[PDB]
This record gives sequence, structure tokens and C-alpha cells, in this order.
Amino acid sequence: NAMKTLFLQYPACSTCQKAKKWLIENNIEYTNRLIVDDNPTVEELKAWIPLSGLPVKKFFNTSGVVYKELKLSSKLPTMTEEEQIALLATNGKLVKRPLVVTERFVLVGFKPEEWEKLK
Amino acid sequence: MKTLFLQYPACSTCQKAKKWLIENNIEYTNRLIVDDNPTVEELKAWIPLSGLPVKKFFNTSGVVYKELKLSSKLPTMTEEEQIALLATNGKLVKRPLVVTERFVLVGFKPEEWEKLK
Repeated sequence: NAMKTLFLQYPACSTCQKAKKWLIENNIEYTNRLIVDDNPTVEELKAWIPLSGLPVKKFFNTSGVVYKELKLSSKLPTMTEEEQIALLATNGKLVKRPLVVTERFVLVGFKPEEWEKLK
Repeated sequence: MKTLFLQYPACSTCQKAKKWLIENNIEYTNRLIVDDNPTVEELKAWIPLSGLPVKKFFNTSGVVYKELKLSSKLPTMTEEEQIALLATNGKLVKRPLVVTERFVLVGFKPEEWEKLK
């Protein structure tokens, strides 16, 4: 069922295309979602981050221009998780992509070694 | 290098960890995590190596953790504040910890300790 795997991406992004190619190659049904047009909300981020097992900074798009001009490189430490999550929910360009969300795990960016948990 | 195995004798998960390292022929050096507690310099290097949030290095069954309501508090604290707290006393740190040059493991999840060859 495609409703059990949520794929959040930005279609012009090069890592996304690769990931999407991998999901189809591997026969994984999923539900598409545009991370920028329909950006993660606080309530989502607050469920997705713990499931990912990763630091909240790992959910930042550090290749982004929006990241760059808000100087988040320097600012992120000085921010609490609450503040970092609140920020993330304000702009989808700020969120790492792609993300895949399932009931048991969340994957951040495209790491084929890790995306195998979906098989 | 040495493989530090930081633990608390009376803890049953550390006991399970130790049992697993011996069973699986992995060479380690025992360290008492309470008596010989992780320093700020150790935490600042170990935390990046584990790939976990700083949050995950807290002993969630310790007395300070519970009495300070550290589950509701920790997200209101910066990484640096969390590390300075963690360094104050060994009973605050999640156990067991295994430390090598390549990586750091926190708590005992048998599948993840596969990295130890």
C-alpha cells in the first residue's frame, strides 16, 4: 500500500530524483508530497524527528540558500530543539530532502544503505 | 586503540552488554562511568561520533533525570547546556557506552553493536 510510505521531496533537487528512481527500481509503493509546497508542520516534525533517531540539525537543508542567508550555520547551536523545530515548520526550503516517513522509521536524505529497511 | 566500555556494575543492561562482548570475543577496557565520569572534552568528541542527539546521552532512569523533569526540560536547553550538565556527574549519562576511534555506541542494542566486528 502506497499509503504506508510518505515521500517528501523537491522535484528540481538532484538527490531527490535519485531517491525517487531508487523507490521505483525497488518496487516501493509510496505517496508523493512536495516538501516546499506542503511543508512539514511542528506536530509532524515532533513525531518524525524521534522516529528518525537523528539530531534535529540533521533535518536542515545545508545546501539551501534560505539556510545560507539566515546564517543557520552559526545560529543553530544557540537554538533549543523547541526553537529549531518551530523554525523548521516556518519554511519547507529549510527542511532536508528527501524525507521518507513510515510507521516504524523516518529516513532523511538519500542513503541507499539505509533505504533498504523499506524492502 | 583501546575500546572503552563505560558501565555501572549494578546495572542489568550493562551486565547484558558485558555478557554480549565476552560471548562475541570483542576486546574492551572496563571503565566505571560513575567513578570515572565522562568529561566535557570526552562528550564533545563522543557525541559527534555516535550520530545521536545529545539528548540520547542521558540516563533516563536516573534520579536527577526524573526529579529535574529532564524529559520536559532537555528540548528547552541548547546542546552546550546539555553537555555541561552531562559532564557534571556520571549518573546522568546513559550506560553502557562503548567508545572506539571509528565510532561511539550508546546503550545496548545488540544489532547496532555489530559494528564492533
